[PDB]
Amino acid sequence: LRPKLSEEQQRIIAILLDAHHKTYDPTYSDFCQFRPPVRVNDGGGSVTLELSQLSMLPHLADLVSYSIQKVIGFAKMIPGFRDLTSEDQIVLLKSSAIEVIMLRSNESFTMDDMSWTCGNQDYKYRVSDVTKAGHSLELIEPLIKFQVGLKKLNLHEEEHVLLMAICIVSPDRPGVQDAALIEAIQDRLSNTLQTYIRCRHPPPLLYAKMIQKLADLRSLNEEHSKQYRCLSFQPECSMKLTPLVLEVFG
Ligand SMILES: CCC(CC)(c1ccc(CC[C@H](O)C(C)(C)C)c(C)c1)c1ccc(OC[C@@H](O)CCC(=O)O)c(C)c1
Repeated sequence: LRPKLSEEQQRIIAILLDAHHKTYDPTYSDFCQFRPPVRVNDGGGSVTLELSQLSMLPHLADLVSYSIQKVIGFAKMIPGFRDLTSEDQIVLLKSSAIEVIMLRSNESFTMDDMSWTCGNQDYKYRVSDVTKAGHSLELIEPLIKFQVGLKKLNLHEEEHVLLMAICIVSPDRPGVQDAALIEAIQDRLSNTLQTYIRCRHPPPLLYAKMIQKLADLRSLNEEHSKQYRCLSFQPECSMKLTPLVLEVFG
């Protein structure tokens, strides 16, 4: 059966598209405001050198912090998110932050060269930049695998916004209180997505592939958290971060 999108589901799609359009700048016009990228000699990707310099960390922390602000803005516009308690809203935002960042970064990701192209060459990010921020291959390899896999799905903007919203409003996050209300909000979103795929996505399993991407995001989140922990041990690392990054990850 291919039921039609209800007027409510059409309203949800319109709200989420409008939310993304208001919170995502496809021109990357604010990037010149961040602390500048620094790309030092590190041809070998030396762990000792990367930790001593953390050359790309001030820029990447400003980029992530900026992205988190946009995610907070987007989440506030998800139908039903404001009905949740502010304690639950915060638990959901903190727990999903890195996952939504990985999802939203897909829009600038390019399979042409496996980079995130954000305007000029200074804002063309690669694997080597994440290593320059003190991260290891245990995070980077699955991260690129994820970007390619997601890119290959060729999601409609409607599916992309629905996927980010479903990611945020997850009832299975540690510390949530009203899991039942969260699940009801997510089910409303999930039903919209499944109905949308069946009636709007032309052929040539997409919903199941999008659900697997959410499971892939949990693993990446766990790996990122382990790496953030190592990075936090580096003396004076907090100066290279932001108050928002320190709260979300620390
Ligand atoms: C450079 C790659 C990547 C990929 C997800 C990234 C960047 C940095 C890191 C280290 C993070 C560190 O562990 C800590 C927490 C700061 C300490 C990692 C692991 C991946 C990245 C690329 C582009 C990005 O955004 C482009 C657009 O979407 C931005 C506009 C908008 O979102 O609205 C963002 C957000 C991130």
